[PDB]
Amino acid sequence: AHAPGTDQMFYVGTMDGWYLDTKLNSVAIGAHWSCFIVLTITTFYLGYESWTSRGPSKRTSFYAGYQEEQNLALFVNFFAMLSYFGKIVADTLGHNFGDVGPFIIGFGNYRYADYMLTCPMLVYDLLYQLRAPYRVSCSAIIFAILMSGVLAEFYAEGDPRLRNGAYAWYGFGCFWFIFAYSIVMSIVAKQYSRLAQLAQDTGAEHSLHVLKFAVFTFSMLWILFPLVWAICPRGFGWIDDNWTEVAHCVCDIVAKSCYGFALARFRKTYDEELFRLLEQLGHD
Amino acid sequence: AHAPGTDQMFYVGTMDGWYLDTKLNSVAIGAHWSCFIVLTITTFYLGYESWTSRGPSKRTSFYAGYQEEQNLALFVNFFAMLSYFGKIVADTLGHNFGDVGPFIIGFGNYRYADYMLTCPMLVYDLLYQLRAPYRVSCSAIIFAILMSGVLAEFYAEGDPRLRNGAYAWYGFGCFWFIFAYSIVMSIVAKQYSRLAQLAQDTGAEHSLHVLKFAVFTFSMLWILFPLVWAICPRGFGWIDDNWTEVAHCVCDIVAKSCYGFALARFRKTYDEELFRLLEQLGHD
Amino acid sequence: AHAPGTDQMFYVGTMDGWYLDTKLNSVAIGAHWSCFIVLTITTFYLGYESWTSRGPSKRTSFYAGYQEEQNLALFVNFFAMLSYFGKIVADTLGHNFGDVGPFIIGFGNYRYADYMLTCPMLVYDLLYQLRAPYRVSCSAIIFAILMSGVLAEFYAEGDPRLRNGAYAWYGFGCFWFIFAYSIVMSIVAKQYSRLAQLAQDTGAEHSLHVLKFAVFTFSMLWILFPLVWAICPRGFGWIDDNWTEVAHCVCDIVAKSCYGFALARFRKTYDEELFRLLEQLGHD
Ligand SMILES: CCCCCCCC/C=C/CCCCCCCC(=O)OC[C@H](COP(=O)(O)OCCN)OC(=O)CCCCCCC/C=C/CCCCCCCC
Ligand SMILES: CCCCCCCC/C=C/CCCCCCCC(=O)OC[C@H](COP(=O)(O)OCCN)OC(=O)CCCCCCC/C=C/CCCCCCCC
Ligand SMILES: CCCCCCCC/C=C/CCCCCCCC(=O)OC[C@H](COP(=O)(O)OCCN)OC(=O)CCCCCCC/C=C/CCCCCCCC
Ligand SMILES: *C/C=C(C)/C=C/C=C(C)/C=C/C1=C(C)CCCC1(C)C
Ligand SMILES: *C/C=C(C)/C=C/C=C(C)/C=C/C1=C(C)CCCC1(C)C
Ligand SMILES: *C/C=C(C)/C=C/C=C(C)/C=C/C1=C(C)CCCC1(C)C
Repeated sequence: AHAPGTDQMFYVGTMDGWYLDTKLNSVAIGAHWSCFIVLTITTFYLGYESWTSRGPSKRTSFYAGYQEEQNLALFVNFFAMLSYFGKIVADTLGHNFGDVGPFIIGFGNYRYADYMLTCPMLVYDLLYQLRAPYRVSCSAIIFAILMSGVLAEFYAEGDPRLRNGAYAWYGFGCFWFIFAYSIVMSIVAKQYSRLAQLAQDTGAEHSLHVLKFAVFTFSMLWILFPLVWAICPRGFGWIDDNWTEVAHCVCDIVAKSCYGFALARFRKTYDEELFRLLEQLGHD
Repeated sequence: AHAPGTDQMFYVGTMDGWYLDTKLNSVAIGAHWSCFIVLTITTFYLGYESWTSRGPSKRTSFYAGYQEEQNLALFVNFFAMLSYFGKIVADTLGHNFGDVGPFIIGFGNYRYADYMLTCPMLVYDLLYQLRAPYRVSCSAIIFAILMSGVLAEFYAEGDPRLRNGAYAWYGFGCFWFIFAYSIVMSIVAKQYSRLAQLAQDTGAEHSLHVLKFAVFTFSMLWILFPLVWAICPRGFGWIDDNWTEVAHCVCDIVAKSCYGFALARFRKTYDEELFRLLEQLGHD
Repeated sequence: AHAPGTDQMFYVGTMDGWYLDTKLNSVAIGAHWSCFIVLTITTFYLGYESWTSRGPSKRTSFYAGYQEEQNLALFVNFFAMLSYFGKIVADTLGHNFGDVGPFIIGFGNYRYADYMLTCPMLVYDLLYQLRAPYRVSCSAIIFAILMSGVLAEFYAEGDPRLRNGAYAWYGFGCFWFIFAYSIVMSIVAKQYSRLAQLAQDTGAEHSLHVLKFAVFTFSMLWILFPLVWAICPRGFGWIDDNWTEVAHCVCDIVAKSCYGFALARFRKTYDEELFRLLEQLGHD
């Protein structure tokens, strides 16, 4: 695209950049391959869990087929796998894939466009395990934060005259992220405190450790993405574009595959009394 | 973009127009600033209402955290605020923002693309307060009407050879809007008649006035947008592009901030018997 | 759009191709007109059914207004009608409409972008009539399959250097479609077997034939779209672009209008005992 006063052309948001050669090296391609393999393995594992999912009473046959929120995490990983498959295809074809081509929500050709579909599901899935309030609200504010990140990505890669819009959108997203982070931390802490005080001398002591570790760790590790934005060339630039892909791949692996495996480990050890305590949680 | 037979270039739907200088004057920028400030204030007020929201019985602590439909209106305003923040950013950067750049649903860089996310929520939120039937259907038809408006906006700003497509899409949207308008008016009138005949000699006479005023006024004031389309340069052209932004800002302010404040005023005066009458409404 | 090493320009995903003259003949325009007329007639018929919809007991007045899943099929046809109206407009204006212009989900300017909104609703609506499990999962995997088809359409129409990406995306979609097809066939067969063994000596023998024919026929006829992709120029090329539009129009007519008419025929002959058997289906 052309801009007034400059002879340089900008390929962000155009199909002209879609036909350009790739700018990545072997490290980024290897990171994409590793992330795709991990996501595929986790997707198959969660699908096998969903197929052979007896309930907490181990009596219902297709428990996940009727209570489909249990499949929610699986959905995330599945879509994540899709968002990486195209990257692999681009890496095999050798054409440019970063912030170029059509804008589709749920596809990873833009930096935070793929996260729009999966992150609200991640937040709702995490808040459900404690029967926490304000679940759809957190999902909506996370969707807004990701949209702000996408607009910042658009502003950063275009005309240098409009570079300051990226900082404004980043500040907007960071303000609302700090708000949502504080709300989520408070709600999760309160719900876990009530669950711990409801399960005294019950026998669910072993099954509480996995749930606590999962919810606290994978709710605290959501601050890595703003830090990656800060240290990548969008911010200070302490790392280059090739190591930003590796950081993003590691972040997705930790945030999705490990979280799904932790939920799968928790689901095979809890039973009826912990389930009824969880039901009692979301009523007072 | 290039068109056959003409040397002129069209910037609608391209990133070339994103880098162009802004075409607005001080009046439109002031209108955008006023709308953004009003939406931000209303969003904070509704968020404070949602945090400190005791139920109709004034016993449940996080009532809005579990019955999250009460937060629905808040969501609208929040997203509306986002749709104006970018406008402010453009006004601060001085680049063109109208019908240019990427097409994202929920962002206001296109005329009716931001309304796609929030208007169905507005319609469902308004129909819920009377426990009215046909709620998702009205939301879907409003989404279709907004999509028709977006296509008309695409056709109007492009090649003059294709100008008549805007009129066709406007006629499609107006036909379905007249249908939906009649259906909504009939349903709301019937539901309010039943509510009025259910609350004889109950004491909810004062609390009924606010609900009646809110639902009737903010369901009747939805016809302003087609009239603005008719009088703007898309239609007869009695006003210019700079005064169309002011009209749109006033329309959003009235349709969203006043409606949210009216719901907040209604929610703090109704109590258990009006709530159980509302519950009885949506059963026969 | 420009590509390195070639002087040829590619109009896929650009507004430059939106202003080009149409490439269709009278056959494709007639097919579009016929499909639009059929979809409009079916939409009006289903809307009249929804308005005058007494329940299975023939006592509830606005049964479809409160149980709105019954309107789901109607929604599909309505949106399908929208996706064809624009085509008609293009055919009346004479400008190019295939894989050009803005990318909007739910609009038919791209080959499988309109199906994204309606196909998951079709799958959920079909699985609900048997109270089958795994309804949202099938809808999500169908959405992913349609996204893969859209990416294949993008790769096929662009630079010949990137032609092999279309085959990769087609293989991805076909793999997941075979998986989903097998799952849906197994679930539907099991649910219908249980329904048949629950209705012995009941009198619902006549009302079972319509439901069986509808579900089996319109779940089996979903394999036509991959075959059309195989035989069109995207694959072997046994037919041209003008006869691909006719095949797609016939496929939409059969998959949507006939299915909606079959559901309308089934709904006016079943009564309370079949409804309670259907309720008992989705519990064990
Ligand atoms: C502006 C964006 C804001 C986004 C806010 C929301 C973010 C995403 C929220 C995800 C919501 C959860 C999706 C899945 C819900 C599934 C609920 C469910 O199946 O529970 C079971 C429940 C009841 O059980 P029965 O079937 O009766 O079984 C009884 C016999 N044992 O089943 C149902 O009734 C299902 C009815 C449909 C529920 C609504 C599903 C809507 C899904 C929308 C898409 C979800 C992802 C959206 C992502 C948004 C990205 C922009
Ligand atoms: C093609 C587009 C058509 C659009 C049609 C729909 C337009 C938007 C409709 C908005 C639907 C309402 C969204 C919010 C629903 C929230 C429901 C809810 O929370 O009610 C509470 C309810 C039950 O209460 P419990 O949590 O058990 O508490 C018991 C202890 N007291 O909670 C739930 O079960 C929530 C389950 C998830 C509900 C589904 C939410 C899906 C939201 C989808 C996005 C909504 C906006 C979509 C905009 C569309 C723009 C294209
Ligand atoms: C990533 C994409 C994955 C897509 C996965 C989902 C695909 C689409 C699934 C469609 C879900 C069904 C949509 C319609 C649900 C309507 C449910 C309903 O109305 O049931 C009635 C039910 C209960 O009855 P009452 O009103 O109490 O009446 C009592 C007095 N008799 O009413 C409700 O509570 C409605 C609450 C809202 C339900 C949630 C609706 C959300 C709709 C989201 C959009 C649906 C299409 C999405 C298409 C996706 C394309 C990307
Ligand atoms: C699987 C992916 C996950 C959990 C992604 C989470 C992403 C975020 C929390 C992103 C946050 C952002 C901001 C707070 C500011 C603006 C830019 C973002 C998108 C990096
Ligand atoms: C907060 C915004 C609201 C309530 C917007 C409402 C908008 C409409 C009712 C728009 C209607 C249109 C038509 C009926 C015809 C075609 C164009 C539109 C988009 C102006
Ligand atoms: C009303 C429209 C319907 C029911 C459409 C159904 C479409 C499909 C089942 C499409 C499937 C595809 C594949 C399996 C592979 C890749 C390309 C598609 C989109 C043709």
